[PDB]
Amino acid sequence: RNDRTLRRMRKVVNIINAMEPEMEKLSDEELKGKTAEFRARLEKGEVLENLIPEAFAVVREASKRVFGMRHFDVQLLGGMVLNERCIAEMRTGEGKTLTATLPAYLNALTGKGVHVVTVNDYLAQRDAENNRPLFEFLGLTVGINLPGMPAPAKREAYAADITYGTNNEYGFDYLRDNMAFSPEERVQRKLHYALVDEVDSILIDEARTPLIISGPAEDSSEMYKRVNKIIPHLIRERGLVLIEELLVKEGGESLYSPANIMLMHHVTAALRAHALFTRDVDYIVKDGEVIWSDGLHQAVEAKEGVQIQNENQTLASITFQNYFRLYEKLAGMTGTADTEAFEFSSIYKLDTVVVPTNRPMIRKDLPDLVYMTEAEKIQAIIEDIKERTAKGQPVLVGTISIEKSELVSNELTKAGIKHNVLNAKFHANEAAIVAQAGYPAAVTIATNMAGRGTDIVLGGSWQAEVAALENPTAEQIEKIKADWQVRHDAVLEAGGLHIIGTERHESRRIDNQLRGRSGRQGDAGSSRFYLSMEDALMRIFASDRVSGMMRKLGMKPGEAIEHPWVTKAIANAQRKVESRNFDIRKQLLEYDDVANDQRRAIYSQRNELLDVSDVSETINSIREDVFKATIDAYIPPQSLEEMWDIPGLQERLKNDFDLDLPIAEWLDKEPELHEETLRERILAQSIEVYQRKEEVVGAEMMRHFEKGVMLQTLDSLWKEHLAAMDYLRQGIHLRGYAQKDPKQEYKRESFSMFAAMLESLKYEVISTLSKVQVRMP
Repeated sequence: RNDRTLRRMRKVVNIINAMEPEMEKLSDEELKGKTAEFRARLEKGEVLENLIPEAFAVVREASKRVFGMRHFDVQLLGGMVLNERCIAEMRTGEGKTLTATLPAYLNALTGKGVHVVTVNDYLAQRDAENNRPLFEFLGLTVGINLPGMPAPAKREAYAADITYGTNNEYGFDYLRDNMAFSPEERVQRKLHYALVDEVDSILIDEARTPLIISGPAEDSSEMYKRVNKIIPHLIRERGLVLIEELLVKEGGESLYSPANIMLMHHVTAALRAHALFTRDVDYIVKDGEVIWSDGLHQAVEAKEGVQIQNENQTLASITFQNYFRLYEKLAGMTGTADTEAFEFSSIYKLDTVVVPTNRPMIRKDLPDLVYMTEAEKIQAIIEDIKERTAKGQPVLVGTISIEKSELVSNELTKAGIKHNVLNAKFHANEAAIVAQAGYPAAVTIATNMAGRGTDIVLGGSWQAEVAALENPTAEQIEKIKADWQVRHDAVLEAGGLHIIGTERHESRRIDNQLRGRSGRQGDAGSSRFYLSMEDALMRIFASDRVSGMMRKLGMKPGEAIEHPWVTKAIANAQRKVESRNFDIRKQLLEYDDVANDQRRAIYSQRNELLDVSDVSETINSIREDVFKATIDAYIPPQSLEEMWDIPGLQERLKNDFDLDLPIAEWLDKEPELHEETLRERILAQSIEVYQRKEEVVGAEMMRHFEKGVMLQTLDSLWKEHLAAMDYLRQGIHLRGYAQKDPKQEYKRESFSMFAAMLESLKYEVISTLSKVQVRMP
């Protein structure tokens, strides 16, 4: 890791820089042609990574001509990092935007597409539109993906060499591609390269945010009707023994758990709407309706024979994490937050890299200061502000709440320090203050600072000064720049922006984001964090004496020392809280792996179906398994004749497979028969009746109706399964309790239920193709 991979990349950077004159000599057309040359070399078997130096140099030259921007060495380093499965930490102002142009080019060369993942659509459109001329200069096409975009335009967007889009719409496009009924319906290609704009939020904070496609269901009016057909048998354990037995329908064992809940909230409702809601008494039936709660309304409609009011359910679901783990290559960017490299490597095998700034980082991060009380802390803070503003140095003070901002505001005013508070209610004022936030001695209080935030220009923004002018002359802009130079230089001499944190937050990342506001692009700066024994943060030592021992080092109302071990102790606490968080996270991700693997498995199988034209083989093969398994249920393999249930098999075949065979007559006529030949008879009859229907309809039509039925049934059982899993998982605050562990039983019932779903899949597919009505000559 380390400078170990950084010096490797610096070596390459030297090669790229060394390449510059070469690239300066080439024509526009020769630069354009480079892409084709690289692609020809890749086709002829060159390793992409070997092209990094040249390709980057080409891109940089292209940017020099097109944008008039020459990527810095560190941008090249970042681009090289982003070629790996790595997270690139790039300080604010280091031009994450421009840097990202490099690995997009490089990973487009293989001709398999690039997905640039933005935080929102505006940036996707902006970056796409702004970068379009660069990549066309180098003979590549750029796509933009938006929610609500027509499928052909989405297809166009994904078929372009480099695509820009948001995280969400990519995920929804995946779900929709995995709801397609033909491969031409797909919008995406094979998921090749994903570059994610803010991985802190997107891959960590939003890791578990579900992306969901919902719809009106379909499988209403079913389960309900069959559950309804069972209850009127019942009279005022038995009843329960009788109920479970009476499912020559859904489900050895055993409604009651863990899965067969569905059935429970389905039954207690059959039942519950029979003696519990009296017919024309508690409600009325008018105009095909019942005129409720928990499946109970739908049951009444099943009982009274009404149209059941089928209603939204989840059709498709995925977390960001589980979607992005599908890409062949994955990379991302963030602000100097990170702190979680090992987490990214654990969860994603993403190594993270701190990319050095173009100019040196010269912010002085001073040691944390600790006081007995809030009041003394505040006093020291006031004193610090007073000293630095006395030097002409501007200050940004960060607080943890509006009340604290007010508190410090009042105190500063009490001390005669002019300042402005940034109030979330007043956006115009915020922008107006931030314009002057870096003016000599300016003092600004911010509450729970957002993230990255508007650059605060040291000495003020002269650019806002001209944007202010009514009718800007030439010599006004000289007075302005000259004055600005002096202010900027004076502020730089006074030490740049000072950052004051009045508390530390429970999460240090917030502190790092506050602190990140100073020292940008090599500007001078400093930071200081202050703490007290009555800070919220000083609660996490869950012990009054313990925290109360620090009071014996004394502090002396303003005669403090600084103990560099305190800062380490504090950082250690916060990294232990973070470790605690990660332990919890890993546990939750262990639960997520079940559904993730289930989805992955089912979608792999679904796409196997989708990718093939002709499902004959699969049909025949699962036909064998289904009928074999089905006969086995009435004729146990290698058992005696007295165990056979022929009426059961004749009813089951007629009812579920529309196949009326004289098996009783077969057995009683030839004592020659034997199982295998009976199984072959049934098979042969089903086959010939089916091939007859094919001869009625045609081959092509059979292949395509087969596919459709496979997919429809797959989808329907999947959506049902998602819901069963949903109820199962949410049910786990009453199922796993007294002594025995929850989880583990969960994975068992998940696997059991998923297995059940695949065999039911086979059964229902074959049943459907066997029951489909054709007018037989």
